[PDB]
Amino acid sequence: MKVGIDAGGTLIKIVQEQDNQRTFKTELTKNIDQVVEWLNQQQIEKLCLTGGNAGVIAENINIPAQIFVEFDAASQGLGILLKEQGHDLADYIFANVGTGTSLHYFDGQSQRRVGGIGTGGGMIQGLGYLLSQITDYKQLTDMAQHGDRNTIDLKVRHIYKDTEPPIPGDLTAANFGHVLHHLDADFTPSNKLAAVIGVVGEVVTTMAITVAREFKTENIVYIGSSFHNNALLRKVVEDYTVLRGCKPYYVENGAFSGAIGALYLE
Amino acid sequence: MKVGIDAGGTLIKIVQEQDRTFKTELTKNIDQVVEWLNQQQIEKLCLTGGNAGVIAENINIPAQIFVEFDAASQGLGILLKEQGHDLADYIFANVGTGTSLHYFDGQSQRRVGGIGTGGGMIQGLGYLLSQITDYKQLTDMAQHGDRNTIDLKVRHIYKDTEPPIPGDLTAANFGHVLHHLDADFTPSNKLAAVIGVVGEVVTTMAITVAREFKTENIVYIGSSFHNNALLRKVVEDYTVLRGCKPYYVENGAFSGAIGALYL
Ligand SMILES: Nc1ncnc2c1ncn2[C@@H]1O[C@H](COP(=O)(O)OP(=O)(O)O)[C@@H](O)[C@H]1O
Ligand SMILES: Nc1ncnc2c1ncn2[C@@H]1O[C@H](COP(=O)(O)OP(=O)(O)O)[C@@H](O)[C@H]1O
Ligand SMILES: COCCCCCNC(=O)CCNC(=O)[C@H](O)C(C)(C)C
Ligand SMILES: COCCCCCNC(=O)CCNC(=O)[C@H](O)C(C)(C)C
Repeated sequence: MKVGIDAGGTLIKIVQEQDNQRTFKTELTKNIDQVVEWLNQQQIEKLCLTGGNAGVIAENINIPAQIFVEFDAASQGLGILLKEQGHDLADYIFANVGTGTSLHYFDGQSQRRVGGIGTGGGMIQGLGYLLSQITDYKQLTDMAQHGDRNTIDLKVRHIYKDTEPPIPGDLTAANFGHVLHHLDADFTPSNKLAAVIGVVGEVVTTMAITVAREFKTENIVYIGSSFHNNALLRKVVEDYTVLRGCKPYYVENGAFSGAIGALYLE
Repeated sequence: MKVGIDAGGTLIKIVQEQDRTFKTELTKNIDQVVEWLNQQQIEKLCLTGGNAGVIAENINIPAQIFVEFDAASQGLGILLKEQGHDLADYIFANVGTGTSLHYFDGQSQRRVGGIGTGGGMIQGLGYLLSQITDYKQLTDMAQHGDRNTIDLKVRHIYKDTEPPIPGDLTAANFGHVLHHLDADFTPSNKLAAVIGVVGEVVTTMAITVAREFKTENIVYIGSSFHNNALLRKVVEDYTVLRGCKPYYVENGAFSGAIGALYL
């Protein structure tokens, strides 16, 4: 058994490999203690680590472990999964949408971090909590799928009324920009949660299409756990990427890219 | 008397020249602006922005209408020169109800992006997190707010481990909320975090296109800065951290109204 772990701020991603049979496992970072305990019981041929909490794991385990930088690990695991799933992309931006978001340009051989932003999954949970008092992730994200953004968000055509706008009128002009025109409306947790995701989705995508243009690629690969159980977040990201003339790609087990990469390095 | 008006989604910016007067009125009160205009003797009336059409239809005199991007660019160059800046090139980030970003190459401008994180989000999300609707009050309240229990930093995730980017960077806006559920989230802290996120998104976008178009100059404008020192500081600090020069402009929010006049 060989093992790769991407110990992030919110989720611990574990890949076990055994005779080319692969296991994909998630555990909360909150429960890192139980991950360490599990590890100490196992017969492990090779253990590779990455992410911010790799150190916490490495210190509390009884066996050696190689530790890799998460940007390189994610890039390598993602290329392994892109190949396996029939994509041969000469180059691409990838947007690792986790607790926060890191953006990368892969030129065909290697990656470079070209930006990042703190709009990501951690904001969906945290701001989500402030607007709804829901702490359970599944519940939070389910509820948001049932949401309407029209009373909350302001569109380019809302500002330009009956004039020809100088950019497409369906574009979001101001996230939460309509709230003050609907104070005679009672803002439901679904609507509000849909608008949190709405803004997170549009910020990530905008950043991604911008660096796609800068590094002269049309391919944008979206990964990270922020997409699990959140179809609304995919749709927002997908629709807008397309609107901007770029190809969006999701990846089966994209959130484990870092755990896989750690396995297939050095 | 000549008049330029930038009728935005939230604020109507009026410049009167009689030779300069700078006046603001709420877009909600556009009716009173139209009434004021119909009483006046105006040699030339130039209009720009989204609500220009609403004004133009309800007035009882002619009016040239310009596209806001070209107007803002022209007015801003006038103000830059007047205030002693000779910038060969620059990004400008018009931070209004929403945010539009531009690259000025020394002779003309081009829109290189935009985002819906801006002043409208400060007000709107601000309202949702505090039930304050008054802008002055909302922004005053945010000013000494503390973000540390709300935002998550690179070093919080890389707890005792060398991070691969600077550890003081915000990693996740609102990303700490779930680690402080025992804590009272006060309206100031929460409002400081709204502005925090809006400031960091605008700046990130602006420094990114600054790099792309190989300029180190970033000029920030729009009314979103008025009575919000915290929003300037967040934007300013991070721009500097990224190796770019931030610039604010006296009456930068009127750039569009001025530009309409001189086109
Ligand atoms: N089971 C879950 N519990 C909490 N968050 C989840 C879960 N599944 C998906 N998420 C979302 O994914 C995010 C974590 O993404 P991930 O890419 O694993 O980031 P990190 O590597 O920083 O832990 C969370 O902030 C949340 O939005
Ligand atoms: N007196 C005010 N009333 C309402 N909003 C204000 C005021 N002063 C500043 N603001 C802020 O300015 C933003 C509008 O910026 P502005 O550049 O005037 O854009 P627009 O052209 O879309 O009206 C508002 O969204 C709000 O954040
Ligand atoms: C003081 O903060 C200035 C604003 C910084 C905002 C930009 N922040 C970032 O680029 C970090 C975003 N987050 C990430 O990249 C990821 O969550 C990691 C795990 C930190 C890599
Ligand atoms: C359907 O949603 C599209 C995703 C949001 C895309 C980006 N939004 C924008 O570029 C609009 C930002 N707003 C602005 O530039 C200004 O407020 C104007 C006045 C509308 C020009």
